[PDB]
Amino acid sequence: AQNPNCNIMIFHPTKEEFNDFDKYIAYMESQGAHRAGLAKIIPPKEWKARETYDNISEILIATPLQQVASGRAGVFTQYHKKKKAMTVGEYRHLANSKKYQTPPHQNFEDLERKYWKNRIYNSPIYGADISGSLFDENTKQWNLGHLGTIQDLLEKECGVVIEGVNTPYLYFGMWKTTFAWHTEDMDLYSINYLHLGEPKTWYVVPPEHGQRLERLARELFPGSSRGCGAFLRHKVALISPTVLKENGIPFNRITQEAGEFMVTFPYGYHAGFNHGFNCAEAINFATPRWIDYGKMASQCSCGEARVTFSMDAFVRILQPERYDLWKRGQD
Ligand SMILES: O=C(O)CNC(=O)C(=O)O
Ligand SMILES: [Mg+2]
Ligand code: NI
Ligand SMILES: [Zn+2]
Repeated sequence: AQNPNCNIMIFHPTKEEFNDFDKYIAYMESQGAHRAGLAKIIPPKEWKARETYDNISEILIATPLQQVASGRAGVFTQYHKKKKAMTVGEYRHLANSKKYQTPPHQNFEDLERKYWKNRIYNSPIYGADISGSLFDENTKQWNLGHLGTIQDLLEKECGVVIEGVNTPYLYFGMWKTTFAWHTEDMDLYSINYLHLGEPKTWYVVPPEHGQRLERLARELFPGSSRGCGAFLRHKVALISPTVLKENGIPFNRITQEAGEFMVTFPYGYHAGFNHGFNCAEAINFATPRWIDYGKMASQCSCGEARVTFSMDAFVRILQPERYDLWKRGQD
């Protein structure tokens, strides 16, 4: 079995190997990359996403989200308070202000220590979940707006044509902005490109051990767990590396820098934080190997998770027994 310890693998494809996206994902899996739940891909030196980032300041962040924490430093939830619209130039100035800017630090490990010590005492503002793309239309390799769609993959594997679309999303971050522990909708893959700015630190649980994280989460968030049998779908719970280690939960960590891709694999729980002002692009995708994960994915039906239009067909076709309950939670 390749990668039996489930380490995060880093890949350096050549420009030739960068042509065929599906083929390279399959290659990484042949080497055991998916066992970690997360892989890093460093593009060949010849590649670029676009020419420059000098002209992005007029993008609008219609609903910036202030991420307010509750709990203790290593075990907390966050809620999202909606703020007034602002441009990317305005948001960048805010991120760099004395109130929000990254503190002085020695290295990534020192900043990680500071994050986990102090995160709860601040409420950073995240420009998350903005439909759009920063890839140039002329970029032919690993362009996240030109990937094969998940509806086409389902149709190719299973023969059923379905409605829905699959487009990317932009994320503008600042120091301490946080993504809570989650797997993707329908336990899909994700791919995330860090276009510019400061790093993003990731934590990940191997897919074969995801249920260990779920059991800990039920213990640590006992009210939330009574409320919903899949409350990590709400995407609000944080647990620190120290608490994971105290409870024997297998996990790994890595820091993504500008110009690098990360891939999350089906049922790979992940969480993390941004180091300072940055911009990432991400999208979900599928492969043949996903279909069995999609069929078995948990679902939230309590009302909280509320998701896109395109998840309806995935539940309907892959999980017909669960469909009526899930759709009620949508309504
Ligand atoms: O960057 C973020 O805030 C969150 N991203 C992801 O969870 C992802 O790419 O799968
Ligand atoms: Mg602009
Ligand atoms: Ni994700
Ligand atoms: Zn729920």
